[PDB]
Amino acid sequence: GETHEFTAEISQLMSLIINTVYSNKEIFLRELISNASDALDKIRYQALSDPSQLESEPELFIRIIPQKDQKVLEIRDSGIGMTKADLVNNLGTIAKSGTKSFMEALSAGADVSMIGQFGVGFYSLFLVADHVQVISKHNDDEQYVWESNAGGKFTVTLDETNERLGRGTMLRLFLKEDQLEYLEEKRIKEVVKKHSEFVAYPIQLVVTKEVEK
Ligand SMILES: CC1(C)CC(=O)c2c(C(F)(F)F)nn(-c3ccc(C(N)=O)c(N[C@H]4CC[C@H](O)CC4)c3)c2C1
Repeated sequence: GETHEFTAEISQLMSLIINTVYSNKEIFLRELISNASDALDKIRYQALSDPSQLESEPELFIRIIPQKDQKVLEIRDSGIGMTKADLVNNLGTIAKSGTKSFMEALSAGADVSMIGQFGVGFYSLFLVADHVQVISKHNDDEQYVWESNAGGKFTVTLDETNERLGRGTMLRLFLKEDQLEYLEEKRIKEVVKKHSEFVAYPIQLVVTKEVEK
């Protein structure tokens, strides 16, 4: 049940995004699907040389699950997944190398929407969410949960409370009260159709409806 501290660049970064009055917040969703697609690219690459890598979850998919009652939006994929080392280290130093670059770009006039070219698009989720849990399962490890309140610290804990993923990652975004449109099927459909034409993988949406009886 370990606590860790964000680097000063990432804490700076998270503070910008969570407090930004940036209007086009729907790009948060394009960015998380791009993280997902890359993770699926990666297991697909490995499974080419070692097809047993897919046995943990033979289906390759992205899945969006609005949880209206909890005001949480979940984003799941069957990509490579992340080990405990990956989560504790926030993927290491090379992955976040562009954080300062990106922040310098924003000072010069850049659109928050180019965050993904600096390799840190994950943190765009704080445009719409004030809290996040990241559940992940890598073939080389057990299942873990990373969690952040958008503060200086985050936690990583062995996963003994969530559905088994088999392989891959699920994000649960605790939506800011001004962003609940993104629990809506129509809104979610608008945004995926807009920004995700060239994602090679099926993008599934899970919508809960009452049976008129
Ligand atoms: C570790 C984090 C909790 C905090 C973090 O810092 C971070 C970042 C970073 F900013 F570093 F780029 N990116 N990022 C993230 C978030 C979802 C995923 C996915 N849905 O799989 C992901 N996939 C990578 C995993 C590694 C493989 O090489 C390729 C596929 C990465 C995270 C999640």
